[PDB]
Amino acid sequence: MGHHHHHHSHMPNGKLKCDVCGMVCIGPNVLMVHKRSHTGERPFHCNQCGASFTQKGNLLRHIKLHSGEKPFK
Ligand SMILES: [Zn+2]
Repeated sequence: MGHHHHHHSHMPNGKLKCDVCGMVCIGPNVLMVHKRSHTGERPFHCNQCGASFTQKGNLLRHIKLHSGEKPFK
């Protein structure tokens, strides 16, 4: 007549962290409004280019230099 006991208890516990961290900011169209500020009153657009200027003296010689005349520098 012998004796033998049984009680050695072990159980898991705890969990993992997976907290979300990746918030992104957004900006307005700064490119258009800064260009708009640089434009005088009339957008000096080259009708033969589709190019936008705000300087008249640039546009006035630019439309001239479009023809095969005038020295290139
Ligand atoms: Zn042009």
